[PDB]
Amino acid sequence: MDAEGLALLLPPVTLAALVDSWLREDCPGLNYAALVSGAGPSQAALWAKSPGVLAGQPFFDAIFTQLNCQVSWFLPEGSKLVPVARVAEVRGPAHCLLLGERVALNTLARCSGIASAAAAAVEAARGAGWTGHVAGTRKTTPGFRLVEKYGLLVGGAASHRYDLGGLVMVKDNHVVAAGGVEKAVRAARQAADFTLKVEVECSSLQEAVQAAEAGADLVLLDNFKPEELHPTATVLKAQFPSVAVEASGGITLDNLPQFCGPHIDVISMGMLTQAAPALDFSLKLFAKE
Amino acid sequence: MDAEGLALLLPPVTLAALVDSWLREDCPGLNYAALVSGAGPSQAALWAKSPGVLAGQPFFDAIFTQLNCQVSWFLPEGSKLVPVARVAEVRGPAHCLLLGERVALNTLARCSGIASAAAAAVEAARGAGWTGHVAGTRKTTPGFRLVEKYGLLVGGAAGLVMVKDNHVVAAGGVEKAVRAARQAVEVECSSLQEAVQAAEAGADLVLLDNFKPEELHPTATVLKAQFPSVAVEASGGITLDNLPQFCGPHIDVISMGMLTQAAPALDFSLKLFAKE
Amino acid sequence: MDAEGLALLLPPVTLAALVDSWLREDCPGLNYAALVSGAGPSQAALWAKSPGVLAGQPFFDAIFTQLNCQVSWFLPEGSKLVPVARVAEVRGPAHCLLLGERVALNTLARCSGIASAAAAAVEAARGAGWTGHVAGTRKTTPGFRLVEKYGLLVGGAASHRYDLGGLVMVKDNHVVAAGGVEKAVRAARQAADFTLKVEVECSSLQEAVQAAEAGADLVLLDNFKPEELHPTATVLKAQFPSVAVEASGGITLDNLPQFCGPHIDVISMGMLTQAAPALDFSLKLFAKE
Amino acid sequence: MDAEGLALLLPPVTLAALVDSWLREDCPGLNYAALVSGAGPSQAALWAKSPGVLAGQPFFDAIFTQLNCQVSWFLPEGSKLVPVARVAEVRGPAHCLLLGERVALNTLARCSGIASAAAAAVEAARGAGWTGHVAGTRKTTPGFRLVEKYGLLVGGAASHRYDLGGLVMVKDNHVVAAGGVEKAVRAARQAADFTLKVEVECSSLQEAVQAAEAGADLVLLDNFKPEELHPTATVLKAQFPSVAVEASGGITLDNLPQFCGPHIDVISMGMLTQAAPALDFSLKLFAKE
Amino acid sequence: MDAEGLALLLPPVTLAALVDSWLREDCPGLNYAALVSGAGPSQAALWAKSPGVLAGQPFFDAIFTQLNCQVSWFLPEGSKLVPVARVAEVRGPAHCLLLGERVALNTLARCSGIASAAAAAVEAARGAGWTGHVAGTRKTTPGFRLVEKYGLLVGGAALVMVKDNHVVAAGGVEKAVRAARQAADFTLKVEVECSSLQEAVQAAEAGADLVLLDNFKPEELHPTATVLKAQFPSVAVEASGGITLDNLPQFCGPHIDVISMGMLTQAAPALDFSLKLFAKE
Amino acid sequence: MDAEGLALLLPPVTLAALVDSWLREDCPGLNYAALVSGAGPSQAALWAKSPGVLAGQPFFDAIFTQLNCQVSWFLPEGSKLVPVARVAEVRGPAHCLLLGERVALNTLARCSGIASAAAAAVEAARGAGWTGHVAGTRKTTPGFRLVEKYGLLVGGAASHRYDLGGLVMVKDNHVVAAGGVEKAVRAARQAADFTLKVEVECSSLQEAVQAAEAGADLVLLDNFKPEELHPTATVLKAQFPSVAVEASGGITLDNLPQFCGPHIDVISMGMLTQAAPALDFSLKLFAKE
Repeated sequence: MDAEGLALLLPPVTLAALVDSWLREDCPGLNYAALVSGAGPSQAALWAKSPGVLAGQPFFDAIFTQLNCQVSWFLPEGSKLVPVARVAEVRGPAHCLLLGERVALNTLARCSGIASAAAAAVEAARGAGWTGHVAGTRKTTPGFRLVEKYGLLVGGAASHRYDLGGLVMVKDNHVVAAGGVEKAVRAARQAADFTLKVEVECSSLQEAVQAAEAGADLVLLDNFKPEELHPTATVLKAQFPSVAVEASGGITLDNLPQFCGPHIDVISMGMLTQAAPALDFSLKLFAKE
Repeated sequence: MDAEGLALLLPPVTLAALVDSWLREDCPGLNYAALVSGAGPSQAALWAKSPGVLAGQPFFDAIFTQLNCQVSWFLPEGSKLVPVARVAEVRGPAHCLLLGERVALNTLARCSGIASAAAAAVEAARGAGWTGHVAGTRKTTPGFRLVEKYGLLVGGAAGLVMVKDNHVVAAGGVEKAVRAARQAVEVECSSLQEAVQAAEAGADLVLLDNFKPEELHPTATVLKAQFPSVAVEASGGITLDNLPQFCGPHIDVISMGMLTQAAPALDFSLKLFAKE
Repeated sequence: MDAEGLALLLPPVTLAALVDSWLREDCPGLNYAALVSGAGPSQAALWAKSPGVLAGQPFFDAIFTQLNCQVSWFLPEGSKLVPVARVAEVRGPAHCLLLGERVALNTLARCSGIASAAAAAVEAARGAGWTGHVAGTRKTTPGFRLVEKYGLLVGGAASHRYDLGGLVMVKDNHVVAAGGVEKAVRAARQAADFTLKVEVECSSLQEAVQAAEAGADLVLLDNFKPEELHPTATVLKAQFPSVAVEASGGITLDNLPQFCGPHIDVISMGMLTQAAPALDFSLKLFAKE
Repeated sequence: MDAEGLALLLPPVTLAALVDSWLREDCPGLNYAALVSGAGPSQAALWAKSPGVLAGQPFFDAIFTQLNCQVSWFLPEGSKLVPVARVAEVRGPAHCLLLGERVALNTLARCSGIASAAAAAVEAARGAGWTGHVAGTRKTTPGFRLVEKYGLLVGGAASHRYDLGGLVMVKDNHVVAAGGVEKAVRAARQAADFTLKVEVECSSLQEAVQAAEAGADLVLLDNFKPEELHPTATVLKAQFPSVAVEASGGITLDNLPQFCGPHIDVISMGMLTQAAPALDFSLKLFAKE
Repeated sequence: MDAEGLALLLPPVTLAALVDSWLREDCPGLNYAALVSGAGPSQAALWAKSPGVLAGQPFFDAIFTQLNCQVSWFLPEGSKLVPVARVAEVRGPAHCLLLGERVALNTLARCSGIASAAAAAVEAARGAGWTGHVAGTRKTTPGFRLVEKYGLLVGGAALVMVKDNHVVAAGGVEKAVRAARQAADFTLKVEVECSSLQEAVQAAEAGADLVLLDNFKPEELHPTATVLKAQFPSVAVEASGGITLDNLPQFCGPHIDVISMGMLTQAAPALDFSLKLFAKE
Repeated sequence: MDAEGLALLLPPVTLAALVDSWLREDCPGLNYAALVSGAGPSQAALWAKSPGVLAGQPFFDAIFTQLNCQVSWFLPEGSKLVPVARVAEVRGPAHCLLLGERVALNTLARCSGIASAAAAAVEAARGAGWTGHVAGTRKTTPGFRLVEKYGLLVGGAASHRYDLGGLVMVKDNHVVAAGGVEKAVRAARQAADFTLKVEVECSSLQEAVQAAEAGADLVLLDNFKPEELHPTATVLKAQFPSVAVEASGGITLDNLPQFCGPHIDVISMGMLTQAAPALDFSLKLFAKE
């Protein structure tokens, strides 16, 4: 919960190995920019030039540690950013400093952007007194999910149980191939041999209702209109009481009030990751000394 | 250059290693959802719900190929997409189709989204009467460059070693630095004197960063009059809105950051439609 | 649950990568024995010389497929093996068959041995009238996790709330790090508001009660003797019906009925993976000219 | 032979990549446990709750060194383990200690179980006055051979010719493929212009003699009963005194004295790796911060 | 051209990953040789027993650093070696020292044998008055590109290339280069292999920066390029194929700008090095 | 022996991984060259422009089999090549065929040059009435070791003595680390309970006689002039043991006959892999129907 203790969430080995691949991706051969740089001791200042939330310090750190550079932060992880802010200093050999600059900035930029979009969107949820949770989707970038998931958590959103946990989602496609929703749900509880929580993706009011009577614990109301969403939700908590309702599909920071309803527990926003602009950063080398 | 023959731009072996990496990332553990759906033959339709350019077919196929699934495309690669269009059909064992579903869609969503974004950058520069080429930057998602650069290519967007303004500060002076790269270029700048100096001891290109449109053409003018051999690039704060203001009589390339940093993904989905 | 339908659980790409690394581990140099054997087409019989459950056909297949060989099974995945049974036939070039013999047999032997031990434990507990569930532990051979999980499943063992990823496991060591159970459970609940499955591992009746009071959804009773376990479960279910009681530590196939009890939900057995002797299989050719 | 220089056998870079992959397998995603425990400096005690031999210090060390943790040993590698013995201390940040607990414990359990089984068998053949040597087999767990070979050696089992120097192993499948042992052994020697060591697996006294008259250097007497094993080895040693006699198949620690004999050189026991119970070890924190 | 800052060309993380697979390749199983030697602190001397250019220091250092050993270099990267020269000292446990020997000596041998041959050819072409660059090719050992590309660089050697087979597969020397600029967008340069002047003027017409004239004989090669550098001035012309240390003067000419030789990587003897333990603890 | 069936020695999964890494190294980024050629069914012919021995078909095939192309060979593996020779043709999509050109040619060139140099050295030493064997060494290119060791075998040099000869090598760096050849040879023997051959590497006549007195089976005479080698070798007969003599050190084709002597049993030439010029091959497209 506390934004700063969350650095402890990232597993050191797979994070080291994930930063290793990125470094390899970007310089596959001889680095001629080093020959201009020299290997003289140097320093750079990291300027944040965008409003938002700051997230991604552990990835930033690990990248420069791999190049045996050191980094000193003046804002914590989760600080509000007010443009043109000194956030950090980086020290090490010039050529290693400039090797790690792209990857590092690029990583911080998008991580912060997704924390920033997430923060905005939870401030919109409390704005309309809504007392459910804002969540992300699995609509992440192949190869980059550790970073994006961390951003959502920093900016206050939540990883869906999809990998924050494990709930056996049934998508319509599951429903289609299983032969209807009832079949797919006992096949969903066939496997897990305990009080499981099963969730169904539902595109229409009829689908939602069959799913609940089939005994699902969450109903996902996908790509509904606010007009038809709340009537659908109200019935399904007159159906069963423990059935949570989740809303995804076409939800944006502006029109999110329209989805915050008396009768929705969760809102998943695909744009937290698919549409979030990257925060603007730059690493300007200050002195050589 | 064919709207649809650039799928050949990808080396097959590196593609399968990239795909394989993505798939093991997604489902390390056992796949219980496979039991829900079973292994019966199946088909799904790829639907495009956004406007834009289509991009990333080769990654899409390599995913499903690695899973023993075949793919029929109904549009060329790089064709335009007007919403709720049927883009393709994917066939194979139900559980293998669902296994590839999100890596494929998330991949195709971001590739198209960048290509879409490039296309708008070149169409506004084409329409605002300007010669040259619109390029991307290196502001890419780590571990995802191959996808993102292919996406620029398909969208119509645009050597030696580049020298940003930190190699200059590190090597001491622009005059000493240009040398330093040539001893074995796009020098960066924040002033006019620095852009004139940039071409010395033999330099070949320039890149102006975070300049107002009004302040750049008097810089730009004096370079065809310095040594006409060097091109001039504009960079920084170029967006879809403010694109014509940065096009100039003496601006050869315009590389923007927001075609990859601020380019929303396109809405796709994949529905199964008949199952036996 | 349907035993041939269990093959569907192995993710194909990581199954292929796993098989590939085994073969590389086993023959990285020059294969001189191929000179003795030639490449002529051949056929071999798989013989089961041990009693138990057959488990591991998907690994066996994959191994021989990367060697361009073909397997026909006579028993389905999950069968009871009655010693000296002709279980399968393997067709391909002589040298490719012998190249896969060792990794294939060692894989099949170790998986089946785990399924044989699990099936015997599921039925020992069945036989005593216990409606709880036998599960396996996380005490697995590093690198062989996927095979060993699959073996448990073919034999009837269960899968835990973990792996599914919807459970924070606070062990004794976490308690001590956190200052005690009450603080430990609260930090665990604050990992994220919404995935409230906290299991607390406990070594005394008092420790279980505090965990139950602090809001623990499961209680792992560790290394209790049967005459300590049963009273402890009985009072916990008397005062905390919604908490689930899982017992582990010290359980064998011999004493397992002693550990069944009407208030034990899950018995997880380390021996299933840590002392499950491997079954005996062999693979012989029967024509080559 | 002396068990503490045995650690010198492990190649550092291969060992590190092995430990690196095991860790990645065990925690590929976010580590919510860490927030419960924090990152304060801690100390855990390694307890040995089972009788046997203690093998695996190099793997246990490498696991924790990659998590920037330290180990102090109180017992040398190889030393006998008397139940409930305090065998090591591990110092580090709390969450890093618990990140390594499971893999380190599971690795040490297996390696020690195998060394324990080897040592019990080595000693049973020494009390019985046998001049021969007990060995393991290639019947290891895939991807884990490095630990299991090491376990065998610390327990006192011997190396084969596939370990030191070369060997062509003509298994009974190779006899059938070449069509005859004379044809199989002479194909084997064709693998080099220099003197080879060729071992033929034999299932009967007939095949043993045919193997020896064929120029076999070693003879693996697979699965004889002791009534046939001793006349066979007595014949071989008399009339082919240069031939080495190895026995394997169906050997147990109980019947091992029946397979000893003055003309058996080596006894490869498969159970040493497929029916060797892991030792029970635990890692308990004993203060934090 | 820098002299000893060329160590900085090599990207550190790619380097340790590469050295890593070299060590896992050489030592898959158990290390029985360590029981002979032990782990006592010790010290070894690197000997150069061959004349030539010394190249490969970053690889040598990387290999032994991975084994927790230390290296002291007595000669800078790029020196000429005259034999029996004492070039370095390596420090660390006895078993870790010998663990790195075979992959350390092999890498150095190849790297410095290829720098040697680059120097020998750079000199020979210099002795013929020729003022253009001597480059290597891509006929490298597979998996070893980085080490060989660095070797040539230490030795003094040096866009999209349309080989003869892209002329055939496109269907004309002419259409290949314009389908080459097609999606290249002015971003990359175009070089084209040719076996006659017909072909050469075609590719220069169509705006190809460089012409490579493959397997011409020196009579034929020199009037070719004179004629060619005239019609289109800015087209740099390269000759290659069948070029050796000895016949290199016959391939140097007023109008050749680059000479690629495949001997420089496919026929570059390794240098003789050795690593002997001394004055032990 | 039979060079045609030594393809059997190559393990298929290791071959495939090796070939993948080379393909990865050769095409790191986009292949714009592929746009010029296209993906139409075409074919090329493989031209041996150089004389020698043909070796390396399995790596050639494997490369093009990874790329979805097929190879028909007109000469068997191991055949003396006469230049102006058409050796094979290859069919596939154009861009794929040209994607495999470079790596296939470089590999076949280097393998065949190593084999050609080995065949030369074997024939030359037969021509001098010498009956020892020519062998290669482990001076092999890292990452390429398999191809070089194979080529050696194809051309008739032993590359596998330390894989198959029951042989263990005691370098003179061991002798020094162990302090005297007396204990180097004793430690080398300690590791095995079976008799093994020990080869000691000597730089002088003193070192040689001490190694034979120590019990060495082979003595490697390293870097002797021919002038000092053969007196040294004749003298060791003083031992008269089945003590073999091996010569090594700068033995090239141009000086090999001077090292052939009646008291030299093995000659190992590092230049067969360090200084073996590569054969000239080209792969030219002809028709595109």
